[PDB]
Amino acid sequence: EGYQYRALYDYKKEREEDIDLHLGDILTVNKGSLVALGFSDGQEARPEEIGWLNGYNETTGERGDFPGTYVEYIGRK
Repeated sequence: EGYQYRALYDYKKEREEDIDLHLGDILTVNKGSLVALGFSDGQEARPEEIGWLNGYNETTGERGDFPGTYVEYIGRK
């Protein structure tokens, strides 16, 4: 069970490793990604506290990095 987020705003990628977010897009992030960043204390539910995340854009079908301040925690699956 990875964590799911939803875009609040459009983000245009910068680095080669980023991805584009469009308003409404749904993304999943693997739990291991957050663990290996030292994120116990439940930051997963407050992504703006994380800075950058890495996951899969369920909507566009791409993978890469994206700002935590652009998304909204919607649960898990």
